[PDB]
Amino acid sequence: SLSIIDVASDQNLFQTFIKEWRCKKRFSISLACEKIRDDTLVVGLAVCWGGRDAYYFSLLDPSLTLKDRMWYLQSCLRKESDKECSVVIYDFIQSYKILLLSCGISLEQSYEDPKVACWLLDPDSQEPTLHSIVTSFLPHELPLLEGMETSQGIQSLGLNAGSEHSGRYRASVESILIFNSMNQLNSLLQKENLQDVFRKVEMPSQYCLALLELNGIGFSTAECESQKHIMQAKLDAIETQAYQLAGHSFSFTSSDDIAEVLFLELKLPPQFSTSKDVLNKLKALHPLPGLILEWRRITNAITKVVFPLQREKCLNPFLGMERIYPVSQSHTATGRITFTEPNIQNVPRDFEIKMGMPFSISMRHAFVPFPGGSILAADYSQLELRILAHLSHDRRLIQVLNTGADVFRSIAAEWKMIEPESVGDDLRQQAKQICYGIIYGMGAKSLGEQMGIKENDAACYIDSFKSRYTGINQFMTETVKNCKRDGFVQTILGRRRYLPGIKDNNPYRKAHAERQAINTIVQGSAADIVKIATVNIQKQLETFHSTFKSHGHREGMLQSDCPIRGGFFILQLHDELLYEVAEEDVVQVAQIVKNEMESAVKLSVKLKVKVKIGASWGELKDFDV
DNA sequence: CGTCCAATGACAG
DNA sequence: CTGTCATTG
Ligand SMILES: Nc1nc2c(ncn2[C@H]2CC[C@@H](COP(=O)(O)OP(=O)(O)OP(=O)(O)O)O2)c(=O)[nH]1
Ligand SMILES: [Mg+2]
Repeated sequence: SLSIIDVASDQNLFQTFIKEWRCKKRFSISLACEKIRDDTLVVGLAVCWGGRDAYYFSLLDPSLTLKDRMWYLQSCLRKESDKECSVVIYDFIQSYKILLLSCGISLEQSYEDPKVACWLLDPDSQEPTLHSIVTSFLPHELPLLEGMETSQGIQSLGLNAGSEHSGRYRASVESILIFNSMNQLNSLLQKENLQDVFRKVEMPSQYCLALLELNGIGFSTAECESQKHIMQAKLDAIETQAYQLAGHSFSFTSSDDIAEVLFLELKLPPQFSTSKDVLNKLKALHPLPGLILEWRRITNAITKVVFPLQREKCLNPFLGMERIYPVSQSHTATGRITFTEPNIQNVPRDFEIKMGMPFSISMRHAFVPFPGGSILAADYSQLELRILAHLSHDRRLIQVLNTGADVFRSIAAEWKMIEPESVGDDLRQQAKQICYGIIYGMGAKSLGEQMGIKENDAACYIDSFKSRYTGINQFMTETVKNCKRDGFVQTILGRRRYLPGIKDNNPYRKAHAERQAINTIVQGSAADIVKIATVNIQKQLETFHSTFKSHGHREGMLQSDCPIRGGFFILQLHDELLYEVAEEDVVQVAQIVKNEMESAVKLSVKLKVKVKIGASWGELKDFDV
């Protein structure tokens, strides 16, 4: 019927509690909540190391100690030294968010997060939940959980549906279930060789993501509003520039309204459709195909970018700047990582604009460091190419990549017209899109589409690039056959993605899976290099400088009862690693970042890392030896 | 019938 | 509760 334990009886009950507790290696933790949402109100933690029994930690109801219990908890939760044990919570970064921000406890020990492992098994799996995992892993214990009906986040986060069950209850059941289940998961991960990949690689990534997510990133409303008004200027100015030819009662937002002037005064339609075709006209025709380009681009640049940023911004009083907080995600098929409260990965790229008298705007420039600080960005120079260069062992690609200069500029130079340089960015970007497309086996006609040429001609260009590099095609067909013989591919770490569709009869599913093996292997392995580089960087930064960890630990300082120095994790652009650092340590931080990124793992070529540095989100790059 | 890859979101019935 | 289109990587 029932087994749970409130731990308070005078002293001795709690005393033998901590006395057993201190001794144990593997153990489980979960917390719970009530109301008032940041929040400092947390009912209490709960701990279970196994069995039907479960232990609760409050914040019937007796009394001796008050702050004492909290000291005991702190002492218990970290790694005195030389003593190495692991700890599990359903999700991680937000529970750690709570422990650090709400109660001011910085948990530091070895970590295991069951949902991340769940993902490590099946990257294609959708967002595991407590019921999902206790269903799939710990069968015999499950029915109890159905008394609640909440599965999304932890049992604290499930406070509403649990509200009738809420209390020590949710935290305890979550604790014990998570423990037995994670013993099952760890068992399955060791049943493969993923465990090394799990505990010694990706959990640290979850951690680094967490202290990032506590850091946030800095923002400037003055710049945001300045460029806002600039975009308004181009908005209305392009409105009148547009309706200078005719205009008839127009507004751009309605495509049926566009159909008037579009289908009337031009008449070239090869509901009807919108995008691809008008890009096709963007190449050749001057009379306002591209007016729709600049307009629609401005529109996406404002309604889907300026607004959520300028909305969910918060301020860090500890700084005196306002900052915005993304969310750690993972759970990609490749193993790459994303962020959503907003997603600032996709933040728009700088582009030129006309009113000589031109102008240019950067939506992203609105991102600023703290007043004393500066922004350090570490870019990998064509990394995925270096990985593929490594596995195919095509010596030619190696030698081409060990030499030329932003080879995309060279491709554009010989392509749309011959210019040595003065290649515009969205041209370089289109060419990049195109080329990276070719490598993964873009279909001949679509390639002919983005380049603007005829099918069979483009196909002859594809056959041409096969002819240029044979190691690529070798490795390609080889890995296809291997994914047939296995039914999965494997990223360098030994994490493997399961492709069901490779063995399928239907030719589209078979084709999509064909390219999919390729991209999952190369990009997946890329994201693994990036992860290792991150956790390495932060791991050195941790002990190498004694100040403290992240801006959240400040709020931890206030709730625990100053200068600004360090460098702090901000963002990842997937081949880029994004830091803000006080302008003291910038050189030290730079060498450390460069070093750890290149020291991630050694391979057939060196991975050159461009390190850009400077004020805000736009920058200059040089370092000398 | 749909043949670059991986992400995130508004939009529509 | 699905597939498009916009951007980035
Ligand atoms: N398949 C594909 N991959 C892309 C595309 N854009 C970016 N990527 C991948 C390849 C490398 C990684 C970073 O791309 P970048 O835009 O940085 O290109 P890069 O190779 O890094 O050069 P640079 O960073 O100097 O622009 O993301 C694209 O349009 N298609
Ligand atoms: Mg790059």
